[PDB]
Amino acid sequence: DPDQLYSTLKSILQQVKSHQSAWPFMEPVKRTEAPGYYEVIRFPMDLKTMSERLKNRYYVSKKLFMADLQRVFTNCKEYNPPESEYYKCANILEKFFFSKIKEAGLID
Ligand SMILES: CC(=O)Nc1ccc2c(C)cc(=O)n(C)c2c1
Repeated sequence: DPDQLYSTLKSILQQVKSHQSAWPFMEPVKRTEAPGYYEVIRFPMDLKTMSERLKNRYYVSKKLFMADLQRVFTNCKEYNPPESEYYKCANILEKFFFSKIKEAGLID
């Protein structure tokens, strides 16, 4: 039951991470890549941090997992213009994310 949730979330997270549009979101944004990012974005989130959180048994609920992954997308859209490649990646990966949640039957 806890380990079923873990398995499902691990599968979903791995699939999201393998996706071609995930490349902007794999690790914390580097100051070198985005100087002043960390003055703007108060709650940074990325897929590596999520992987660690998962391994650390933080995601005891679907809600917690969804909030972290959604934050990845909302940070991107707050920071970047709509026609930037980063914003485009976010919406493509978000579509994929939601298909994977639905496919899994993942529910509260
Ligand atoms: C690996 C990589 O190029 N990551 C980057 C670099 C720059 C940005 C910038 C500039 C914005 C942003 O939202 N993300 C997610 C980035 C990710």
